[PDB]
Amino acid sequence: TRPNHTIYINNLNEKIKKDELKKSLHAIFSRFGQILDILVSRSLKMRGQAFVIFKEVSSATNALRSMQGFPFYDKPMRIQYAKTDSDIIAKM
RNA sequence: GGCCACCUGACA
RNA sequence: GUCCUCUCC
RNA sequence: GGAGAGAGAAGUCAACCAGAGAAACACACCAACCCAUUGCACUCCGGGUUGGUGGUAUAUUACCUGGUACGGGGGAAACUUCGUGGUGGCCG
Ligand SMILES: [Ca+2]
Ligand SMILES: [Ca+2]
Ligand SMILES: [Ca+2]
Ligand SMILES: [Ca+2]
Ligand SMILES: [Ca+2]
Ligand SMILES: [Ca+2]
Ligand SMILES: [Ca+2]
Ligand SMILES: [Ca+2]
Ligand SMILES: [Ca+2]
Ligand SMILES: [Ca+2]
Ligand SMILES: [Ca+2]
Ligand SMILES: [Ca+2]
Ligand SMILES: [Ca+2]
Repeated sequence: TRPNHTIYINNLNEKIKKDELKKSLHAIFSRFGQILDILVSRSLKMRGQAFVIFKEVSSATNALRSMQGFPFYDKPMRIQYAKTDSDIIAKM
């Protein structure tokens, strides 16, 4: 897929509560660059997933390459660039 | 007088 | 206290 | 969204009005398990089981206290006590 500011992440342990997953995710990714926001929803269609929006595309790349299959809550993280831009980035 | 169904009516 | 419709704001 | 109206589900109730007045059911939210989901979103939001919490339900049907229209006693009388849906069927 085409590199993007946001990285789509799935195959995350579904049992983890929303705020906690969101905090861990931030910690693990901060090192790659500033993070404008992190979307996480536990709804039927969105659970097990999360988009992490980076201020700089380059950051999304390193993070993607660096954390592919990383052990997170006992499940290897699957990461890809987001198909389209997230509002925040588009409306900018 | 109970008990089940239904009927009508009250409540909503 | 749900749900449907109608009117009005 | 909010304010009325109508009809109405579930559920409680039974002449009737008034005062007190729960429960039941419906709906909402929370938690814990279980089932399902590998899902690319940016308007929240899958199902199920237990338990819990909530509402101008601050409601009203039981119950209670007053009387009311009929019926039962007693009393000359004043009055004082008792009983109050329709149909079929089943349990003495
Ligand atoms: Ca920060
Ligand atoms: Ca309304
Ligand atoms: Ca009914
Ligand atoms: Ca019933
Ligand atoms: Ca009252
Ligand atoms: Ca009450
Ligand atoms: Ca499974
Ligand atoms: Ca599939
Ligand atoms: Ca959109
Ligand atoms: Ca949603
Ligand atoms: Ca939520
Ligand atoms: Ca319940
Ligand atoms: Ca209740």
